[PDB]
Amino acid sequence: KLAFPRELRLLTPSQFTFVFQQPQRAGTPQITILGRLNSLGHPRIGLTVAKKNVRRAHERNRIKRLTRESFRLRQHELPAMDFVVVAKKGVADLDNRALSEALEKLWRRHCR
RNA sequence: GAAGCUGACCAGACAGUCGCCGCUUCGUCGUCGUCCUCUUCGGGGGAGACGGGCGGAGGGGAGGAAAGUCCGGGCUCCAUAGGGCAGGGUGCCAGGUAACGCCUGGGGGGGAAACCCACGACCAGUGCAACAGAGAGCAAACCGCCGAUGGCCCGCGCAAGCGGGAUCAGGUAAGGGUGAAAGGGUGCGGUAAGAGCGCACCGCGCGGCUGGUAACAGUCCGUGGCACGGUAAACUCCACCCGGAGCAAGGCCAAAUAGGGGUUCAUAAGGUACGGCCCGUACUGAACCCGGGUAGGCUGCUUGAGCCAGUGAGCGAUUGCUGGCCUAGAUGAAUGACUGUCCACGACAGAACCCGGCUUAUCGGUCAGUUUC
RNA sequence: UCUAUGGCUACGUAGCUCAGUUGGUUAGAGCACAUCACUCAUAAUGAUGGGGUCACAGGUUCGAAUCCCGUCGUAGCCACCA
Ligand SMILES: [Ca+2]
Ligand SMILES: [Ca+2]
Ligand SMILES: [Ca+2]
Ligand SMILES: [Ca+2]
Ligand SMILES: [Ca+2]
Ligand SMILES: [Ca+2]
Ligand SMILES: [Ca+2]
Ligand SMILES: [Ca+2]
Ligand SMILES: [Ca+2]
Ligand SMILES: [Ca+2]
Repeated sequence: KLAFPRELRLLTPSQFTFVFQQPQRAGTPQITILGRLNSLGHPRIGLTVAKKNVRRAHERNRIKRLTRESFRLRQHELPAMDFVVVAKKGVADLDNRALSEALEKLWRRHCR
C-alpha cells in the first residue's frame, strides 16, 4: 500500500515560515512544539534539530525518528493542524522512554 | 606453558504486531512524434519505452570508523603553445597499485636490541638569552707561571755575575678549574717539563679496494697531522612533481522576460587569459552592484583502481589465470517500542559523487605470535 | 527565533572592541566599578586593582603567543535564463 504520505511533513521552507508566523507554542526546557491551523484536513509535523543543540548526528537521527514515530502513532487523535518541533540544549542526555513520555504529554497538551 | 604488547574480526544477533526507504516481479490507469495486426476517428488483440497512479509476492538497508580535508585518484565544466623565479610537497636510499604526507625488503640512529624514526645537506649567508662570551671563540683577580724567569740593589762586584722569594704589574697560560649542552683524549724526554708541537689507537676527516644493483657497512694494507660541535618544521641547495575549482561540477526536459548605471577604446592596438610578475602566445569592452522566480522531473547516487575458492610469482608489500557475484541511496533528511533468549549486557558513531589512505574516540571479547614465574 | 548531511574560506590574549610575530622583557590601551584637590553621581591627553591557563593536545630548539602537523568552537559563500 501507500508508504508514508508526504502530505504530513513540512518539506519546503515556505511551510516552515507559515507555521512560524503566529503559532501556539508549548514545551518543556528540552523540546518545544509550535502548532498552527491549516486547511488540508490532516495534521502535519515538522522537525528542527540544530547542530548547536545536538552535535552528535546519531542523537539527532534518533530524536527525529522518535518524534516521527510518535506522530505516526498519535496521528488519528491529533487535530488537523501543522506542527513544528524544536529541540534545545539538554535533550541528548534523555532516554528513549522519558523522551517518548514527554512528547506524548506535549501532544496531549497541544490537543486543546 | 598462572600476567602484559601487536593484528583481523564482532561489539549487538535470533522470532512475533504498529511503521520509513527504495529494486525485481504478477494484474490494472493511461502518454508513445515504433505501430506488428484490425487501423470509417461514436473503437479494439494492443508487443513493449515511461510515470505518488494503484493492490499483492521476494530479498535487503549504521562503519568501523560513513567522525576531521589532513593527502592522491575516476569524472566534469571554468581554460591554457613555450621559457623563470617567487611561494608548495616528496626526502636514507629500492620495490608495488596510478600514485601520494600509502605499504613493504635492506642500511643507519635512538641509553630500554626490550621493538621508534617529520632520519639528505653547511668544509658559499645568518643568528646561538655567557651578562666573567671560555654554545663564531678569545681570556678575567683568581694556581700555572720559561721569555730574558724585560726590570723592581732585600744580599753580595762595595771588583766579571750569581742565589734565592712571588714582586701578585705592566708577559697570551689554548692544562684540568667554578659560570646550565665548552675546538678529542687515555699515557709519554712529556722543554727550562704548555699546546699532535713530537711518539703507539681510533667511532675524527680525503682518496682504493673484498662484500653487495644501490642506501651505507668494514678488526685490511699507507700517508698528512687537524681545516664546524649544533640548530638546517633558521634563511638557503639539490633529484622529481604545481592552473586551480567540486555533483549546491555540471549534462538534459519543459515552465514568465540582456530590458538597467558609473569604471575607457585610429593601426598607442593602452583593456583581458596563459600568471600573483616577467619575454612570448592571438582575441576583442570589463568586473565590483541595482532589477524575477522557481523550492519542478532524470544522471553524478551506489558495479568497485571490488568479493569468494584454487592454481603460481614475489623471503613482502602486491600482482599474472580461472569459474563466478552484488537487494539502500535518499532529500528537514529512513532504525521503535512489548515480550524468550545470549553474556560478546551491547561503548564510539552514521552514511550521502565516489574510491585508496592519513589523524583521533573506540566499555568488552574471539583467537595467531612476543616479554617474565 | 528556524534548519542537517557534503565542498571552500577566517580565526580563538583580562567579562566586551583592539595590535603585536623563536628577536627571550616570561607581553599590551579603551569600555563594567572604587581611590588622589574625587568640581555640579562625565573627572582631561594622569597613576593605583587587572581575580588573562594567550582554546586543548605535542614536536627540532636552552626555551615558545610566534615554526608543522592534529582535536574542539564560532562565522560566511555554494540552483540558472536570456
Ligand atoms: Ca545476518
Ligand atoms: Ca565505506
Ligand atoms: Ca654554514
Ligand atoms: Ca666539512
Ligand atoms: Ca687535558
Ligand atoms: Ca695547530
Ligand atoms: Ca552552476
Ligand atoms: Ca539523487
Ligand atoms: Ca537531504
Ligand atoms: Ca556524515
